[PDB]
Amino acid sequence: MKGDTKVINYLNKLLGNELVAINQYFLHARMFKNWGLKRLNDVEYHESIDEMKHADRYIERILFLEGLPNLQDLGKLNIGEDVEEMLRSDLALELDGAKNLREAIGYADSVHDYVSRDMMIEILRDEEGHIDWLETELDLIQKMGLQNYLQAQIREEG
Amino acid sequence: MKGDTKVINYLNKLLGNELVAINQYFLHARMFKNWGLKRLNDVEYHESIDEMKHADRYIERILFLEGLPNLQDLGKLNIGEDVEEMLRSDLALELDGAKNLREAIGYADSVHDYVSRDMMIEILRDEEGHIDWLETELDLIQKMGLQNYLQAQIREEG
Amino acid sequence: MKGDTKVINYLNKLLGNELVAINQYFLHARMFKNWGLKRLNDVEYHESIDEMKHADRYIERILFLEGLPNLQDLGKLNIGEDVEEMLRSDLALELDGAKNLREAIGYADSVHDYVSRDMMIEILRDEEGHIDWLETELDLIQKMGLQNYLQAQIREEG
Amino acid sequence: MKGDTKVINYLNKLLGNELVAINQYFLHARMFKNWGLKRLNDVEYHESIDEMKHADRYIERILFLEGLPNLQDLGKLNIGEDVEEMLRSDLALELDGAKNLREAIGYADSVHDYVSRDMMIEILRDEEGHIDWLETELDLIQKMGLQNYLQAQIREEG
Amino acid sequence: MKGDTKVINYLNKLLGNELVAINQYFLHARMFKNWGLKRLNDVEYHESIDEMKHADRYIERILFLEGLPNLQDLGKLNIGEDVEEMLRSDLALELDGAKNLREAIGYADSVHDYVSRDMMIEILRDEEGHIDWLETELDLIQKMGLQNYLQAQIREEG
Amino acid sequence: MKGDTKVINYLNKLLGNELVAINQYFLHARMFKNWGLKRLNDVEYHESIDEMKHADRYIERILFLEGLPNLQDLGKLNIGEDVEEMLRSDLALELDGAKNLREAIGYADSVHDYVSRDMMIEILRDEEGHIDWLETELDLIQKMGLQNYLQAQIREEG
Amino acid sequence: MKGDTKVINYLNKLLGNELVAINQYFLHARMFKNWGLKRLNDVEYHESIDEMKHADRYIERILFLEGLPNLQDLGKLNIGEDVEEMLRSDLALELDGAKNLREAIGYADSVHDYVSRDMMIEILRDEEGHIDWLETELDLIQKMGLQNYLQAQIREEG
Ligand code: HEM
Ligand code: HEM
Ligand code: HEM
Ligand SMILES: [Fe+2]
Ligand SMILES: [Fe+2]
Ligand SMILES: [Fe+2]
Ligand SMILES: [Fe+2]
Ligand SMILES: [Fe+2]
Ligand SMILES: [Fe+2]
Ligand SMILES: [Fe+2]
Ligand SMILES: [Zn+2]
Ligand SMILES: [Zn+2]
Ligand SMILES: [Zn+2]
Ligand SMILES: [Zn+2]
Ligand SMILES: [Zn+2]
Ligand SMILES: [Zn+2]
Ligand SMILES: [Zn+2]
Ligand SMILES: [Zn+2]
Ligand SMILES: [Zn+2]
Ligand SMILES: [Zn+2]
Ligand SMILES: [Zn+2]
Ligand SMILES: [Zn+2]
Ligand SMILES: [Zn+2]
Ligand SMILES: [Zn+2]
Repeated sequence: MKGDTKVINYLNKLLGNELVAINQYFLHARMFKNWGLKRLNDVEYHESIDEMKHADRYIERILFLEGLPNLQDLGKLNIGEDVEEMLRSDLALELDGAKNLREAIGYADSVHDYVSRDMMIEILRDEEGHIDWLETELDLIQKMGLQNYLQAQIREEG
Repeated sequence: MKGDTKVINYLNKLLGNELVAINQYFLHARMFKNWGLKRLNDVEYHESIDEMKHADRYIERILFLEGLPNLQDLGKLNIGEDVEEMLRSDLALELDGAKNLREAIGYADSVHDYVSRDMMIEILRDEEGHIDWLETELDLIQKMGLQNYLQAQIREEG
Repeated sequence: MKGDTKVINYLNKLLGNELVAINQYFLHARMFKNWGLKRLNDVEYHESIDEMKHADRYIERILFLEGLPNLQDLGKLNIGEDVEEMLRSDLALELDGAKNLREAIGYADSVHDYVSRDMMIEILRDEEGHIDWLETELDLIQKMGLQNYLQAQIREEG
Repeated sequence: MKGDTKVINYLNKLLGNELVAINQYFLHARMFKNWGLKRLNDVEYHESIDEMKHADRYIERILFLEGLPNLQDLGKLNIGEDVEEMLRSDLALELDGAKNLREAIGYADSVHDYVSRDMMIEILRDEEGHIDWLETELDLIQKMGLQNYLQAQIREEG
Repeated sequence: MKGDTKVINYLNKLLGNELVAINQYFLHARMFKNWGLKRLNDVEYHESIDEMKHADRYIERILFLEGLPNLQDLGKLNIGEDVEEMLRSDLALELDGAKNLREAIGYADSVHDYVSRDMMIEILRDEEGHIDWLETELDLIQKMGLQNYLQAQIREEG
Repeated sequence: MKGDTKVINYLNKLLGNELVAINQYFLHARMFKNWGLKRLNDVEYHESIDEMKHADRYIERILFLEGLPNLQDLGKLNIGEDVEEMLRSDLALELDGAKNLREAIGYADSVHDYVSRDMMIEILRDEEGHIDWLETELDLIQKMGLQNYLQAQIREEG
Repeated sequence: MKGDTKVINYLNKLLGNELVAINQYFLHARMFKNWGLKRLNDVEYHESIDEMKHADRYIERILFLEGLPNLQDLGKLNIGEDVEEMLRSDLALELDGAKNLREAIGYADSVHDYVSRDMMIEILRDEEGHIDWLETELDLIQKMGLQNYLQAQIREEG
């Protein structure tokens, strides 16, 4: 079913955000794993799978709407070298992606693509969950201090 | 444990090959799925997961060896517009990647990184399985003709 | 709870679309069944049940909003005499119904009937699934040819 | 128990036939497997195991009768390069072996080796089953055409 | 995937070794079985199945590499007439085959056929297990004497 | 089967490394256990069992190759008096042993003892896992501080 | 709890006996295993594990009593080249160790270390079980002769 061209472009831009997050979350996860921070590996890996699910939804939607998913262009990763820096980088990325989502959702409505909109609202709800987790962890670092925060990451949560 | 620098560079190059294959296999899978070619979606999606597992092994190995995994640079995807063209593109990509693997495996041996070598031989064995599947499908297209080949893809295999 | 009058009129128009689709899908299903095209019977019958579920939702919603569901007026069926013609007819009907849905969803929003809107977005998501299935089948007919396509319909899919 | 010398010679000749069939069926099976013709691999591999069971019976019988099983001499394989050619080659081989079996069974009777005869009649019954399968497949190739025949081989039968 | 020609020749030579061992182990097994030496039948039959598995791996590998498996040429069997002689003959054969394996493994490495090499190292590991079993049995014959050794073979081991 | 003499000498040297590690890991484990550091006892004890498994493989391999395993000579233990010192000592020992392994693996290849090589590559893979664990723990001590690190050891991990 | 210094020295001497027995029993076990003497491997390996358990008890006791377990010094192994010689060597070693145990048990009593004594009496009871097994086997060799004795070792006991 031929979709609106600018909806497809938005879907590809949002797909691009997901592709960056997939990689950045996955590297961050395995860095934490390497450092023995088991709990942070489990969550960040899970965040990565979440983004893969989001990318898959975009790809299938773009294809249904008869567009060409773009998996060739990869935006900038900002990896970071310590726990706080990497968590903040994930947060900045989530925030920019949520901004793009809000723009796309408004636009899909105005051209009556209510199912692309509905999909995107579900994804944004997931993103705000990701934002909440990052914000909470970053605040915990400050509240209990880094040494205590790191000790709390060495065992996986049941 | 500080690894050999050129082994790490090879691991990053091989990781780069996997990142291209992950995306190309995943798009191809969902294109087939869109077209109703259920069987080709299932296999290509599975090939994609295989490459993700390979990428994960590289990332963890690079990190152990104290290098920086590179997930920022993404080589060229060659998507293709019809079944044969997309299968051939996956094959060309596999063949180039197997070539790089052979070079890396020889080099790891000469610097005594026998566990990076061992990991890479396991991965190459998987790649040759991927090559075999692609070659077989492409030959089946020619042998039974495209119409019959397409009809054989519409139901998933048990 | 007294609903908006024009929302009720939209709900009745959309109900009318569903009543046409229920009958056209059901006849098409049993035509396919008669012809031994088991797989097409199963899917079209299922599409028919889907439309019945949609009609039921409209009826219950209209009644809640204190309107009179209209099951008396039945729009034009376009049955068709061969597989392709009947599938295209179902597609044209789905496309017109999706158009009406988009109009109604926009209008419900402007009068703040957010639950009629929410119901209608769910239904449209189902309709786009129906559209996708029809488009895919029609493309498969062209790609594998009619004889092969027909052979692929004689056994039901597990 | 000292057997008749010419019965032992017949048993060794029949053993020789089985050794050829074991190898030819096994190669043919893996050629089909390589080509993605899963169904033909399964049946030909099974035919190969059948011949191994036949060879085992001959070996044990020759030994009981106090002869020397001959596994050293291997007659001519005729492999063939395409499906029809390889199936016909298996058929020609089965037909020659059935001929030898008929001769041996007649002879065993005339020297009162009724248990060698009984074993050989069971084996011939199996061989005629193998002949029937080959003849049927070859006729199916002609009836549905090679392209359709090949498409029908790509999935294993439950 | 077109393999190296000399690797294919090595694979065919190694296949040839396996074909000899399959037959020699299988005859030896049924000779032992005839003699009531149940335990030696079970192990030698098992060794025979092992060699069949090895031959199958070679055949599939040669075919993947686009060569022609050679099951036509059968090297010399050395059957032997008593337990010690037959066990020694199996040992001499294993030793020659291990020698050929070592040569082939070195060569596959030098042309970067690391998966043929990997397969062959697995097979050699199995062969050294076969060598160990033969050497052990032969030493047991000398240590406990032949009469005691034979008595120990008449019941199968749980 | 008579092995290469220098391979046997390497196997005995590597066995010697394992015998040192068995004892040093086992004492370290029970020191941690005494101190109430349950988690460190469990892992170090497990590392000790791993080394015992490695020693067993060497012993069995040396014996197969017809050499004399040397369990008489025991190299220097470096026990250490506090957690960090003992973990570093285990690390230094692992690193020297990995060095010896790399040398032996290269040599086994050059004399075509591919199964001793294969065994040793498996063992080295295990050793690099041991190295990774030690490095990670030592870095955790510095990152969270010793007091927090010690508190994290008092309960065993599920 | 600060133990008596001479008790700790006795515990270390007894530990030293156990470390010799662990190694000698383990090598003897794998020599028997190599020779196909399955039953002797199972028992000697088990005796080895028993000594490991004894060593562990000493180590934990020494540490509790605030001494330094000595795993660095390893007394003389006497391996032996044939079954009888190796069994006698294990026996001589057990006998010397039982002698040391008797001395230590008497001394622990005189300084009121009744729990070290109690532990040591349990260990001595185990040692006398080991002595009994060795004496019995050695007498069986003489009674049934070596050839019969060896034949009786080739299958493991249920
Ligand atoms: C590029 C770096 C990536 C890495 C390292 C990676 C890694 C992984 C791993 C380890 C898994 C678990 C395998 C399993 O399902 O059992 C997984 C699952 C999955 N991946 Fe990826 N992936 C990557 C990118 C992608 C991309 C680009 C997509 C496309 C949208 C994708 C889609 C999926 C999906 C749909 C699953 C299955 C989710 C589930 O059911 O658990 N991944 N990935
Ligand atoms: C030529 C003399 C041979 C004899 C007498 C023989 C005999 C047997 C027998 C009795 C079996 C057990 C049947 C079963 O699987 O239940 C067997 C299994 C098998 N044979 Fe043969 N065989 C011979 C040669 C070969 C050859 C040349 C190949 C080709 C590589 C081969 C491949 C196999 C395989 C793959 C199995 C199944 C293994 C398993 O899963 O148990 N055999 N053979
Ligand atoms: C010298 C100091 C040693 C100590 C204190 C020690 C201690 C232990 C203990 C407590 C166990 C657990 C018992 C069980 O299996 O339930 C064990 C297991 C074992 N040990 Fe030792 N051991 C030592 C040396 C050795 C040596 C030199 C070897 C020879 C290679 C060895 C081989 C084994 C094996 C094969 C196991 C069984 C592993 C399993 O399946 O859990 N050990 N050891
Ligand atoms: Fe989630
Ligand atoms: Fe796979
Ligand atoms: Fe449905
Ligand atoms: Fe059969
Ligand atoms: Fe085996
Ligand atoms: Fe481990
Ligand atoms: Fe015991
Ligand atoms: Zn996302
Ligand atoms: Zn997110
Ligand atoms: Zn890969
Ligand atoms: Zn691949
Ligand atoms: Zn509907
Ligand atoms: Zn519909
Ligand atoms: Zn037969
Ligand atoms: Zn047959
Ligand atoms: Zn073999
Ligand atoms: Zn073998
Ligand atoms: Zn080790
Ligand atoms: Zn280690
Ligand atoms: Zn003891
Ligand atoms: Zn003892």
